[PDB]
Amino acid sequence: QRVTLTNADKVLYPATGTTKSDIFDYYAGVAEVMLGHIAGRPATRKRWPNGVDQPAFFEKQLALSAPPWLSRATVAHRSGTTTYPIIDSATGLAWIAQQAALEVHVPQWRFVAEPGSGELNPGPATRLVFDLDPGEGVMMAQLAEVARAVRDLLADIGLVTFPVTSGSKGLHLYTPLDEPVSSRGATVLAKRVAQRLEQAMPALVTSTMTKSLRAGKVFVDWSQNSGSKTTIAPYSLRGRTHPTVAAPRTWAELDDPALRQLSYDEVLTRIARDGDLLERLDADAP
Amino acid sequence: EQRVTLTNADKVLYPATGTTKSDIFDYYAGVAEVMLGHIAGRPATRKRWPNGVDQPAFFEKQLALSAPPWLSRATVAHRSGTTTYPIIDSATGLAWIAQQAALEVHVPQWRFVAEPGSGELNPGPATRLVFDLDPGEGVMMAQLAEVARAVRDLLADIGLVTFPVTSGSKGLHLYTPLDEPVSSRGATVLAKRVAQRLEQAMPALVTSTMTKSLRAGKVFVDWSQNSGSKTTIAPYSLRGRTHPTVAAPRTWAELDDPALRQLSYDEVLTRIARDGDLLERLDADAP
DNA sequence: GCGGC
DNA sequence: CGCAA
Ligand SMILES: O=c1ccn([C@@H]2O[C@H](COP(=O)(O)OP(=O)(O)OP(=O)(O)O)[C@@H](O)[C@H]2O)c(=O)[nH]1
Ligand SMILES: O=c1ccn([C@@H]2O[C@H](COP(=O)(O)OP(=O)(O)OP(=O)(O)O)[C@@H](O)[C@H]2O)c(=O)[nH]1
Ligand SMILES: [Mn+2]
Ligand SMILES: [Mn+2]
Ligand SMILES: [Mn+2]
Ligand SMILES: [Mn+2]
Repeated sequence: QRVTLTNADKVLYPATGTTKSDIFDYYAGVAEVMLGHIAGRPATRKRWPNGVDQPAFFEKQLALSAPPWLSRATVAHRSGTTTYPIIDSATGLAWIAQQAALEVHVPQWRFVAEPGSGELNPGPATRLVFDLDPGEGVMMAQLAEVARAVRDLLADIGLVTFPVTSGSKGLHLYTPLDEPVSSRGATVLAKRVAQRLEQAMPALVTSTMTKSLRAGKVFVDWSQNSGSKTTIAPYSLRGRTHPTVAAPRTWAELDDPALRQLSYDEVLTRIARDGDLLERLDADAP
Repeated sequence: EQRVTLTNADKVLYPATGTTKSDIFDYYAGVAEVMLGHIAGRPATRKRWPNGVDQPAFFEKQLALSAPPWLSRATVAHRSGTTTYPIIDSATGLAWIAQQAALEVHVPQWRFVAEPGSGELNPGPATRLVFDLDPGEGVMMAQLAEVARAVRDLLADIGLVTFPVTSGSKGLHLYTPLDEPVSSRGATVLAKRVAQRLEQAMPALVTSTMTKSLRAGKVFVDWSQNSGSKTTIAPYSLRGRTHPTVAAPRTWAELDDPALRQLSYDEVLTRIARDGDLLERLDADAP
């Protein structure tokens, strides 16, 4: 399981001058905290081999040139069959870094070993994700107002909620399901939460997806629980002009009106101090 | 009903001549009927220039996961690892080669064969010898031909026919069909001996020995191209040089020309019309 | 040139 | 970024 880094000093984030070597070291540092939330899960990559300025691509299928030691499982979808890599070692993330795969994306479900035979099919969703996407001119004080409303709705079913800023524009809320439930079921539940909130605070929340997002409201993206969709993984970098991170936050932080996204270097600092704030999210692991 | 969509039609791949992807596509469409027989049943190695002859290139042997399911494919087992190659055997296969910016197509001297009992394909014997003539420092294309002629006779003196093909590069290729096919090992044995009998017959102009440098004033007869693991630029293939030259089959009379030169895709097209396939007898069979 | 349902 | 030996 050697991974040779190449183009160490190649700048991928021109704005901040972030070389592949930083990124390699970043993913080396976040490894212990990150791995648990992507283990057992099919890794979708979004790659910027030529920096965040040159075009990028999504990649699901594991290339034929990908190192044999990587874990892999197949998903069967209407037309075609996709074999994804499963990242579950620090070396796996090393590969991800070398690959210039800034972003790692996962669904909310894990592969499970077939009782009799052995090899893996997609299993039930282990967690819900609430994908909060702010509208035009949507105040931060209010984005959290909503996140808190979601938390209080879920705790009224004995479910805990963890906020993670996306590294992008909005906010993600994860909820562990002690007893896993199929993605359709996950979708059903998320959808009911969204709709119950939309009703409880009409002026700030919408459950309905719109081709151009709605001004002044927060859109609760419940269909992110569809077993066929992925959400940016916790502790992943983003391919934005600045190397921000999908970063877990404490609830206390959400009370900050001047709340903002975090950079890879800052997250690193926090981990040292904090540990994995999402520790109880995926307390079982491949 | 295998389709190939051309993308980036007007994208110039040879800046010097302004030859766009669409020219190349059309070329391969045009050379298809004559080219296909010499590469059918053979593992296609591609050398690709997706950004013109000025941007870097790569060899590709393995058939990518992303390539169209309708391509033919067989597998070769080697040292460590296994390689599934594409087999080009229809104009559409060539279409794919063009869309792929795979200027060059390289093949070995052998074909896959259907397994007598089971069906699927393992490497078979070599169907033809190839003599790869590599001229040295200050070697006049004239004397390069005398050597080519000397090879023809040594071979005719065993009832074997010889077809010349200019590589589209610097030197010259000779193919000989083997009526009865023979393992590449044996093909190498045969070629090595022709080369050596030649080296002796004309000491001043030929060498059989591979030098790291290329020896001035002499023509090196590359016999080891008959090795089963090696490939030679396929006849009718484009080259990825500053100019869009081609591995062109030439008639013997042409080799007598001292001002004998390489040919461009356009010329090969006008030749093929008037000529048919000069190599028609080289591979009389296969898809 | 291609890499996502 | 990787694509042959
Ligand atoms: O075009 C898309 C859009 C979305 N997605 C998947 O859906 C997830 C959520 O899609 P979002 O559009 O909400 O983006 P985001 O949450 O990552 O960041 P912000 O909205 O805060 O700006 C993304 O993280 C990605 O995994 C795609 O794969 N492709
Ligand atoms: O580095 C190499 C060299 C050669 N080869 C393969 O073996 C053959 C060796 O052939 P040559 O190296 O002699 O080049 P050529 O005959 O194509 O062109 P000239 O000599 O006329 O300039 C080539 O046609 C190619 O298929 C490689 O695959 N890689
Ligand atoms: Mn979002
Ligand atoms: Mn969304
Ligand atoms: Mn040569
Ligand atoms: Mn040679």
